[PDB]
Amino acid sequence: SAKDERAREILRGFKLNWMNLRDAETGKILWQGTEDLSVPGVEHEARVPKKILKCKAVSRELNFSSTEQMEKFRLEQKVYFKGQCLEEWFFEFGFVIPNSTNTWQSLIEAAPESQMMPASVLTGNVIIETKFFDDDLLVSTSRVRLFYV
Ligand code: NI
Repeated sequence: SAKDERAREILRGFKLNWMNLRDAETGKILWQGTEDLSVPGVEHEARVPKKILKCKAVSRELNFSSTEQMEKFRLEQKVYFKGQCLEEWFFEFGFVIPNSTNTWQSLIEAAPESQMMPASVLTGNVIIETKFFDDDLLVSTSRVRLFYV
């Protein structure tokens, strides 16, 4: 076999079960998703309350299942607005026990420049690109268009 086939094994056995965003200031739920937004090769949509834009810090929980072991599960997220990369995020989970279900908690501190951009301009015009890696092995690329309601 090969690295390309190993990545497909991990991808085949991977699932995002649920995700939520909390206002880190209060711990109150902003947003809750149950769609597997890790599914690649298509565009997804997420409808998020516009109040998220005025949060200095959001607490994300991603709950995921992996049939395959991963040595160093990490994410690279790029926020695109009108073709322009506004923000770059790097998150690391680390070691994933095979046949495990895990909650990955991340504090996400938005650029202050992003906090004052109007919801009416961002809505429908923002793509989050997520690259799922095992160390340097790219497992999948997923795309979610954001609406701020
Ligand atoms: Ni081989």
